Amino acid sequence: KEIPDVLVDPRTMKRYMRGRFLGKGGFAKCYEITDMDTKEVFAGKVVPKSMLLKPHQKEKMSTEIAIHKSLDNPHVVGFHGFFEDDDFVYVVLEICRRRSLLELHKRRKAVTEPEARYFMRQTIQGVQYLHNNRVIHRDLKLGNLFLNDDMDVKIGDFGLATKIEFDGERKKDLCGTPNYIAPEVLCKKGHSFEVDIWSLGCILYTLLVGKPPFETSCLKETYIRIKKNEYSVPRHINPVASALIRRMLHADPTLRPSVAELLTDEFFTSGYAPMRLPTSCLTVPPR
Ligand SMILES: Cc1cc(NC(=O)/N=c2/[nH]cc(CCNc3cc(Nc4nc[nH]n4)ncn3)s2)c(C(F)(F)F)o1
Repeated sequence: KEIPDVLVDPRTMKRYMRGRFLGKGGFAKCYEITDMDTKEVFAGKVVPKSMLLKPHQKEKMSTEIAIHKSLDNPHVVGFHGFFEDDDFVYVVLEICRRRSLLELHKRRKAVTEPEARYFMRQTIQGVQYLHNNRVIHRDLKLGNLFLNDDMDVKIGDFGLATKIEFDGERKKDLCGTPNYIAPEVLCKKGHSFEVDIWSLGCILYTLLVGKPPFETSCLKETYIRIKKNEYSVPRHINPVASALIRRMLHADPTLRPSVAELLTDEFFTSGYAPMRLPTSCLTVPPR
């Protein structure tokens, strides 16, 4: 099963040139694809049909596509259409040439406070859009906060995302394991929007501290920490930032801030918050 050099779609009839390998993940292998007619560049995911054999698996993908397709926001990875042949399912996405915030984190460790403000602010703006459109991401993590050439955060990977249709709805079934799971999801207690705030709490912690708040070698232990709400923000951290984190990681989902409330927090309003970040931030702190 060799992947074709040119990717044509039966519907829209646009010919995509497959270029440089961008990376892989699970069953999918991503490539830089160029539209041969306009020269517009996209990220094309090529997933073999032998990976989507179960109708159960094809259900998770078709739910994901529907949620992602409907999104249009400068802080969410674009979904520019999907198609297939007799071997592969092709997904055309917005290009993010600067890897994810995870790669930044592993190279940088604890980032400077102004950078956290920048990254979180853009991430929250994206999450607000999702929430306003009744979408819960459910799997927010550093590896899903993509960066483009302009160091702009783009939220992606909606494989665990769900839509709510009525007020006060509480989701119970989750098909898959998130990275920073909220306590209510572990205890099958029923969950809504506030699980995304929890994840963001972990994200901010991780950026500022340099290590995840519930990081352990053992997985079983990690879940205990989450359930018991066992974590400590080092005393070194700004009181204002540590205050925000503690609220964002409240055991009670209803005592966590809402998305709208995050932007107006003292953490974003008091200290220095840059509007742009250089690509140097991938490797070294900004001078
Ligand atoms: C198997 C699968 C996954 C999936 N979803 C999905 O890819 N979602 C995304 N959200 C954001 C993404 C950012 C892609 N953009 C990039 C990626 C990149 N490199 C890279 N990405 C993974 N590996 N290497 N380099 C540059 N830009 S991909 C679906 C669908 F759409 F069918 F439901 O199926």
